[PDB]
Amino acid sequence: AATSRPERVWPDGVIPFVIGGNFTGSQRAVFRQAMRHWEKHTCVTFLERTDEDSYIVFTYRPCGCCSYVGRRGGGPQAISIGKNCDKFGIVVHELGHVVGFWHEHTRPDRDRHVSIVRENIQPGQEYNFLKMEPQEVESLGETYDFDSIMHYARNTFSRGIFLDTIVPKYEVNGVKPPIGQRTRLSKGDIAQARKLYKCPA
Ligand SMILES: COc1ccc(S(=O)(=O)N(Cc2ccc3c(c2)OCO3)[C@H](Cc2cccs2)C(=O)NO)cc1
Ligand SMILES: [Zn+2]
Ligand SMILES: [Zn+2]
Repeated sequence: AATSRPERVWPDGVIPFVIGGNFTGSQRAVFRQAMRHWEKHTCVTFLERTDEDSYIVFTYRPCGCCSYVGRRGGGPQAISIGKNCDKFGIVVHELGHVVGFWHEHTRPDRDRHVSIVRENIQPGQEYNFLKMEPQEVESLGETYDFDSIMHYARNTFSRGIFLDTIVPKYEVNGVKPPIGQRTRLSKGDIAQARKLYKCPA
């Protein structure tokens, strides 16, 4: 679900950042690990902010919606970390939003790939599952990525742990593909990010 908006691509892949106070050294290490992970697989770079108008601010706040997707023009944007959403994989995901990705399951073509089980969604949270409008996403010729760091789990925003809100429609290597990994950038995330930022081969 890569943004179609050219203004939302960070020029030259350069993303200035500020780490807010109140973070422990341990937490700051995770932020650096997450940023270096992006840097090591793509041409995106993170720079300590000096006088740039647009930059990201690691902010210590309760977990939940919402992040700005891509570069916000004319002011900073928060990347929010809380007690229960501070691990490497979650920060990598949030940096996915920063660079310009919406949630994978909201791709305009997602109905070919997953079913949404509406009756299992937490009332009021259905907006989490609405497709991006077709003009808001340019997938850059890349197929739907079940392994994406940006993909929800099977039971995200569900009425219960054992009730699925998202069910892949078909088998890959004999089984329905697992979704919602928060280990690392997928092969798909990297290929697509490289296209989005026009990274040198
Ligand atoms: C429409 O935009 C948003 C943006 C952010 C959020 S969120 O609540 O902050 N959250 C949803 C989430 C929780 C658990 C998950 C999941 C997605 O996938 C695997 O398991 C995550 C961050 C969090 C992790 C744990 C608690 S909150 C997210 O998508 N951030 O971008 C919700 C909606
Ligand atoms: Zn997210
Ligand atoms: Zn993708």
